[PDB]
Amino acid sequence: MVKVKFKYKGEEKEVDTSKIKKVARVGKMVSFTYDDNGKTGRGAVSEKDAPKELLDMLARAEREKK
Repeated sequence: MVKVKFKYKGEEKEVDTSKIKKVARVGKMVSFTYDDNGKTGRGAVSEKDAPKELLDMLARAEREKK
């Protein structure tokens, strides 16, 4: 039951992992881009506050990059 619970426009918003385009990483937060259709959906959530689901999508990027 663990999924991305990022904060959109100052409010909790949930999005299926199936609608995930790119999961980038800036400083101490996670700036990913999900497919909301209407536009380039962008979500931001603290890495320590990142749900297992989204936290696993980062481990495959901070091992051969960072």
